[PDB]
Amino acid sequence: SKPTLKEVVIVSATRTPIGSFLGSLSLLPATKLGSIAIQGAIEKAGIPKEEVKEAYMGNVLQGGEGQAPTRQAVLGAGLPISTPCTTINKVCASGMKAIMMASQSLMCGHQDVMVAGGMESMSNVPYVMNRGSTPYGGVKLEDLIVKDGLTDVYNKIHMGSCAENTAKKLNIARNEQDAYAINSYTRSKAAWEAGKFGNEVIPVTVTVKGQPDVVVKEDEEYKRVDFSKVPKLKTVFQKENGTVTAANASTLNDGAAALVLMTADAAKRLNVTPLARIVAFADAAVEPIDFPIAPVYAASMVLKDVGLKKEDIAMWEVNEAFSLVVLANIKMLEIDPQKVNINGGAVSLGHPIGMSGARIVGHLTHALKQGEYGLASICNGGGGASAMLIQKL
Amino acid sequence: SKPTLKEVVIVSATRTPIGSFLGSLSLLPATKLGSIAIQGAIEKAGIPKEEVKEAYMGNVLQGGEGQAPTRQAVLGAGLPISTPCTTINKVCASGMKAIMMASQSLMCGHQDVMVAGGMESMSNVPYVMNRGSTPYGGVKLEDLIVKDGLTDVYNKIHMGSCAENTAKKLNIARNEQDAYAINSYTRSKAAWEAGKFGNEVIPVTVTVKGQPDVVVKEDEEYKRVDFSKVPKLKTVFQKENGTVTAANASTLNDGAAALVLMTADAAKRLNVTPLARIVAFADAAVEPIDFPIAPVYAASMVLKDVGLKKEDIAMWEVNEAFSLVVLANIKMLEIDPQKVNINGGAVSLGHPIGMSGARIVGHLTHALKQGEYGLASICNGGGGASAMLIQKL
Amino acid sequence: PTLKEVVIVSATRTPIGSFLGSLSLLPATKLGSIAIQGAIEKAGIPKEEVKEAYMGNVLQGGEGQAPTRQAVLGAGLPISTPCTTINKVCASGMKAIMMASQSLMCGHQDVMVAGGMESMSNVPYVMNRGSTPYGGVKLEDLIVKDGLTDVYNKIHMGSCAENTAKKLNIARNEQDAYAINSYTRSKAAWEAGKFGNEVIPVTVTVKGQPDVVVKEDEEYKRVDFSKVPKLKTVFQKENGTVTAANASTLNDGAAALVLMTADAAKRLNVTPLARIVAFADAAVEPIDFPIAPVYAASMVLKDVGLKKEDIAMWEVNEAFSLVVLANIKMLEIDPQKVNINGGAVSLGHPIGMSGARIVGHLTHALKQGEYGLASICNGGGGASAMLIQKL
Amino acid sequence: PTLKEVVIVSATRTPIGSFLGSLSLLPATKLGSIAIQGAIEKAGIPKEEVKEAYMGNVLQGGEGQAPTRQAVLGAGLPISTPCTTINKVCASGMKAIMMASQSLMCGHQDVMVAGGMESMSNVPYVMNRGSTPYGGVKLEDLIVKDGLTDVYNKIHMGSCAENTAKKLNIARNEQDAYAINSYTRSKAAWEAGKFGNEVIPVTVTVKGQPDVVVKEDEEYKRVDFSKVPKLKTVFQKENGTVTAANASTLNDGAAALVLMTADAAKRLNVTPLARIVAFADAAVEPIDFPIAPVYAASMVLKDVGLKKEDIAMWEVNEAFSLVVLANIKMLEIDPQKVNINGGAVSLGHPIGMSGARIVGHLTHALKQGEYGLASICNGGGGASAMLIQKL
Ligand SMILES: CC(C)(COP(=O)(O)OP(=O)(O)OC[C@H]1O[C@@H](n2cnc3c(N)ncnc32)[C@H](O)[C@@H]1OP(=O)(O)O)[C@@H](O)C(=O)NCCC(=O)NCCS
Ligand SMILES: CC(C)(COP(=O)(O)OP(=O)(O)OC[C@H]1O[C@@H](n2cnc3c(N)ncnc32)[C@H](O)[C@@H]1OP(=O)(O)O)[C@@H](O)C(=O)NCCC(=O)NCCS
Ligand SMILES: CC(C)(COP(=O)(O)OP(=O)(O)OC[C@H]1O[C@@H](n2cnc3c(N)ncnc32)[C@H](O)[C@@H]1OP(=O)(O)O)[C@@H](O)C(=O)NCCC(=O)NCCS
Ligand SMILES: CC(C)(COP(=O)(O)OP(=O)(O)OC[C@H]1O[C@@H](n2cnc3c(N)ncnc32)[C@H](O)[C@@H]1OP(=O)(O)O)[C@@H](O)C(=O)NCCC(=O)NCCS
Ligand SMILES: [Cl-]
Ligand SMILES: [Cl-]
Ligand SMILES: [Cl-]
Ligand SMILES: [Cl-]
Ligand SMILES: [K+]
Ligand SMILES: [K+]
Ligand SMILES: [K+]
Ligand SMILES: [K+]
Repeated sequence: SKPTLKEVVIVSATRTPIGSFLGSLSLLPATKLGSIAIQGAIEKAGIPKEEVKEAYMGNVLQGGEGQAPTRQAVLGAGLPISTPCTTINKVCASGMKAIMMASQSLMCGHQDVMVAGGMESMSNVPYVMNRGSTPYGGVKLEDLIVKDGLTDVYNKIHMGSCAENTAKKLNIARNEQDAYAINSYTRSKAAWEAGKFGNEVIPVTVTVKGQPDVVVKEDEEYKRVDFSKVPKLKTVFQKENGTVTAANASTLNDGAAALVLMTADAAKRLNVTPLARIVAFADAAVEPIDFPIAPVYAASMVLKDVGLKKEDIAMWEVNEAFSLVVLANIKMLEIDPQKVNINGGAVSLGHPIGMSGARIVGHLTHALKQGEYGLASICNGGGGASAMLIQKL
Repeated sequence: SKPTLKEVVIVSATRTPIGSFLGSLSLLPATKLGSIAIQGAIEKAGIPKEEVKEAYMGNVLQGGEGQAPTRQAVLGAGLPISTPCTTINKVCASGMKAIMMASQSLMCGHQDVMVAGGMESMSNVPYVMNRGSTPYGGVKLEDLIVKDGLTDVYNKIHMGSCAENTAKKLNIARNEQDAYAINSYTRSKAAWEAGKFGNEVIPVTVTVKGQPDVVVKEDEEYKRVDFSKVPKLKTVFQKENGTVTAANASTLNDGAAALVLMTADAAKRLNVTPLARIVAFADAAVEPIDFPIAPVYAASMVLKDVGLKKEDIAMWEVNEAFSLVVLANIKMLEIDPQKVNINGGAVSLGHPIGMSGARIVGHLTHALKQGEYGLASICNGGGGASAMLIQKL
Repeated sequence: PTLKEVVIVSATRTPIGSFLGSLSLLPATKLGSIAIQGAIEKAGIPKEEVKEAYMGNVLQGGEGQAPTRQAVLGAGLPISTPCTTINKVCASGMKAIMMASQSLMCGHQDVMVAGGMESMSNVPYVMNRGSTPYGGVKLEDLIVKDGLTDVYNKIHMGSCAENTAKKLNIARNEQDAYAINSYTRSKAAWEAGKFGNEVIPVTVTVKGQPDVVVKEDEEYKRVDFSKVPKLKTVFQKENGTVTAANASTLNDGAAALVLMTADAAKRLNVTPLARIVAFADAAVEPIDFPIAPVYAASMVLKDVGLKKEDIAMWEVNEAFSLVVLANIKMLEIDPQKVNINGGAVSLGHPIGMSGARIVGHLTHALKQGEYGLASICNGGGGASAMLIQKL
Repeated sequence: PTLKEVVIVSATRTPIGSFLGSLSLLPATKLGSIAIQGAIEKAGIPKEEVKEAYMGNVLQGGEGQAPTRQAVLGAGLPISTPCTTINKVCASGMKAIMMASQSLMCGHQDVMVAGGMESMSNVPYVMNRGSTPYGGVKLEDLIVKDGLTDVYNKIHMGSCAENTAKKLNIARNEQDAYAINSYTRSKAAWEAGKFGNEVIPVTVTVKGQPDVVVKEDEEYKRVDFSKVPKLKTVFQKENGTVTAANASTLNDGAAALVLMTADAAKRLNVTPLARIVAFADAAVEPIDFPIAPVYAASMVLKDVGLKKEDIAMWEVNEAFSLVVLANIKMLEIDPQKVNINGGAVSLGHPIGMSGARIVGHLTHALKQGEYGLASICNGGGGASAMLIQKL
């Protein structure tokens, strides 16, 4: 009737700090950030590097990164030349989809240990020029962040304008979004001060010929705020009756996250103690413009599949693509906002698009208390979302 | 214990013709070719579009294609907005890896029907300019085909130069390579004129305003050859004792392929006759320069895994990245040349890189006789290969 | 010293090539070399006699260092020859001749070459120095940016023409009739062999290809009279007058004159073609450049006490059909004496070359004793004019 | 008519800014307007008296149509003022003065402005028109392609300087000593207030930021004498001599002079600063440009019948320290009379401007009755020189 599958466990979840656009980590390619997160995750797992059998990494903006970004990140982390690698693109959901797909390989018994995560260096995303002849009168070379990353293909508008569309329908006003945003910055600061990212974040040292070293040991974005200015900001994506601003939207960022995943049997063989069990996951899709609400349906799928209720979830991570998205999800699901993005999120910590889906699973892994269920969901351009249920061990 | 998995069958396999670089299909983006193949596959399968639950497309050079290439391809094929999509990058192995990952989802019982394949428009791959301050003395605009597609990161040389290195190691000379190349063109012409791609390839109508419609109904590349010229050509990747020429290497091309995959149970439910069973698959990786021999190890893994012998394979599809690669594989596996790439391959038909791993699997599906085993393998930049074993139903 | 008299000893040019057309493979400086060599040959003097060279050239971006020096050295003139490149927009080729004449008048040199050169086919695009702006980078076309856009008004030259069409009531049908007349006159002149002494052929050499000899202007054949009244108004969509047919085109070409003092011409026993009588620049409100040649022409006439009736042949550069009509309207001159063998609307307009071409054409076409007046407008509101008398 | 006497009535310049430095937000034409307006104000004449303007400007790409016209109209001069932009590479700013003097000598104008302008900070990159080559392309830097690369040898100006250093045995240490000397002289002259009638300040305004007043040259402070002997030889790896310290730098600036006939100065009740006595251009093999100024200077001296000893001060443009040393050696002049208040190695070298700056500096620094001689080399193998006498 129903397939009998291997049990999948998370043994470590590690990330770089998230750097701001053109900021602290901007000199480092996405693949280098990948290598740093992958090397960190293997160290934290306490396993040999040779034990990693295969690697999948989310990475949305691959233009100009060179051949096989995941291979670059893996070989860059000192893993064996024998390690197969695949780079995954589900827009903002990439980092999560990588984990899901790796989980599926493990469930099939096709590998026993894998690394999965995401990486993005938005600072280093290039501009493009069409192949062919230059038209008389000039041409604008397009920005790949905008063209590939942030523009809905079908509506020919920015992700922000799609968010405005949801704001309208669900009556989610500027003040509520601004309040959510301030709250995210508040929670991010609290968490960092309380040392809530001790085992999760590893520092990166930026070495430049001549000048002194810079050690980046925390997320850069959450300190770039002025609470007084927040309600004074102009709406960036919609002038007429807008709600979304630079403050209450996610930002553009650099970072990478990696998880060591293995079967239950593998963890025993290697004598390592798992952090959490990956229970179920799902993808959902809606009209491209309606992506902010796709996480609702994805989350519900996962709950229905396992036969749990929203109340059974101790901790939710709903990616803060826009403050609007989180509020849209809180509204439709009817869940306790005190249980949502408790230690901050993409609005204040930043959103390296290919890594965020991995980061939020990594964070549940650490923050959950033994036995608790954690649910992470993440929307994506095109009308998609991914969700994942884990249980702490 | 080994998991108990669902059985996966191929119900249809369809592709566009392969267009030459800046040739017959150069006006169509990769995603549009994707839509044509996906629509083709579904119609050929004789199922409602709504039965397709999820889609994975291989696509190596995603820059400038717009957000979520697979979503574009899927929605462009008129599939429901409810259909989740993911774009896969394992370089030249992408089209096969997409099928593999879709198979793992089916095996897990996570979906019952999926579309998997590959797409590439090398004609439309753009040039790139780095973000940042313009360096004194000049700004480089790099060709993404060269930078992301064809250049080994680690050795900093063309794929063709890596091939030369294997030609050296295994003493595969210019004459043998040229002979293989002529053989490939010969087989392609024969197969095309015999009507052998009658159920595999669907024609493409190119429409230009004011111009007469062009119907591309067959592969463009195989007619672009002069056998007398073959031995005369210069070895374009190496000065001292070269072997690889434009004639005996694959070309740059445009095309897409798509397969409808389902569980044995779903095929029964939908009352469709499955074409083949997907038995096993594997990824192998070696030293980046040695990618030409990676398919040897991947095929060997698959054979060892299923407990089959090389002699048990009725038809081999070893992707013709370079004539060199096929010869190296024949050499190491000690297989019958007459059973390899029987109706031509990438040297004569062209190599839209994200598509080819899907095409060759689709070709075995149509070409195998009832009960026969077919093995498809494909190398990728970085030092990898994927391989798949199917059995005709 | 007293001021020296200046004579034109030779005047030569390449054919004019269409945009991305027959001469598009040759850089402007190479066209310049061809013209300069040809003029020296026609003058019948040793190259060593040429003391200094000035060339008009408007769009110098990407041509490499010192375009006039490249033209001169490329024509095999002595390394001792000083060179200067001149930019008065479309007036450049005439202003080079004027400034050369002044040097000769001062006794500072006795023999010079002056002319102009342009390869609009090879003018590049530009990217600004600095940081790439988020959201995209603009690559501007230097033809449009440096060549054809008025700085002050932020409009195309073609829109300045429309402005004059309004103020002087010069209609679309009138501009179209002028353009058709220009194409007619160019074809008639070419058929009659009127350019046999003025134009020298250019051989275009490509590796692995057979040589192509370009012996005549390309542009004047690119016309369909039936289509002329049907064309869209490209610079002003609504109630416009200027079109692709009735405007000058973008083109490649070079022209060069050998100039000497009367004393040097005698010393070298060459037969001068014409004497330079007077020249002048005028400038007006930037948008009103179409009428600047009227003032420039008036200045030269007044300078030497001649009346408009004393001019046998007028060359009023055909930047637009509108410009010539405006000049005829304001000066009230006989249209049958204006641009008699065609002009820039039909022959094309390599912008730095045209002001030299039209002086050179008068030098060949005028009959002994006749006066010719050449005038040419330029972006920014300028014009230059020159009066010569055929010897 | 006989040749008219030419006088310099004012000479003014912006400070020179470093590459991407204090004046980098201003286009060349705006620096031009500032210098022109300053020169006219200092002259004390109605601006309407200025009849025509020539400005040197080497790297014109992307500056928009008719750079000199933009500078002149931006300075508030009348729309009736004709304008021409001059390109003789680094000699441009001097050649503009020479050409304007020739017009005045002919009596073709009685008052002109002449000078030079350059914003190397704003010089763009270029992409060729046409289809993009498979495998990509490098967009060239116009400073490098048009400004600093010799066409014929396909090497940097700096490598041409190396050739002369080798031929004349002018060593690394001698070049460094000259460069330190220039920096020392520049600082001392700035500290003594020697530029108070020459340089006018520039206020740089950014909406949202406070005003920055640029009141002195930026470059001469960017030096560390202890480092000078440690620098790499950036144009030549083996046996090199030229470095960043002992070569001129890339810079932004403009200079403008008001020139009149002696009659016009009398008419307008103006007391001129200096008389323009003579000028000349010389040219040699392109690679040998460093020595062209020797020949240009010798021409002027021989023309007027002066000997080197009759010259009170020499301004030999400091394109490289090597150039000045080659000139001092070949001419056998007293080094204490050469570039007395610094030069391009330490003040910087906005290439279209420097030839005018050095003439303006002599006009201010010479004492009554003294002769000053300015000379300047240019890419392609040229030089210009000019002799003035202080009144
Ligand atoms: C919104 C976006 C375009 C940034 O806008 P921006 O205008 O270039 O951002 P800026 O840094 O110029 O900020 C604009 C203003 O907001 C202010 N601001 C920004 N963040 C702030 C904060 N946290 N608190 C207070 N003020 C803030 C700035 O000070 C600035 O004020 P100013 O106009 O007086 O100078 C970009 O971050 C974006 O597109 N984000 C969404 C990313 C996305 O869509 N991801 C995928 C999800 S589907
Ligand atoms: C080989 C490659 C660099 C193109 O080289 P190219 O020299 O620009 O190819 P061209 O079309 O200019 O062909 C060169 C010559 O070969 C000839 N030629 C090419 N294919 C031929 C054939 N099949 N039969 C006869 N002659 C042929 C052409 O006529 C041409 O001759 P010419 O010099 O008289 O014009 C490019 O196609 C490539 O990189 N291929 C490999 C792709 C790859 O690496 N894929 C991934 C695998 S890991
Ligand atoms: C006018 C200009 C913008 C060209 O415009 P364009 O629309 O790209 O010109 P095209 O070549 O595409 O011609 C457009 C149409 O006119 C037609 N056409 C052009 N010249 C024609 C002629 N002489 N007779 C008949 N038809 C003609 C073309 O066939 C084309 O027809 P189509 O739309 O059915 O295909 C350009 O030549 C220009 O800027 N000229 C002015 C140059 C200038 O200002 N110089 C300085 C003077 S101050
Ligand atoms: C020389 C040139 C290429 C600049 O070279 P650069 O290497 O990019 O110059 P930089 O500013 O990076 O200086 C390099 C080094 O020299 C040092 N330096 C430069 N000028 C110095 C000075 N005056 N004193 C001490 N040190 C100095 C810098 O500190 C730097 O040292 P670092 O490597 O420890 O940081 C450029 O200025 C040039 O082309 N000049 C010639 C212009 C020209 O040819 N004009 C026309 C004449 S015909
Ligand atoms: Cl999706
Ligand atoms: Cl791999
Ligand atoms: Cl010169
Ligand atoms: Cl003017
Ligand atoms: K924010
Ligand atoms: K081939
Ligand atoms: K025309
Ligand atoms: K210096």
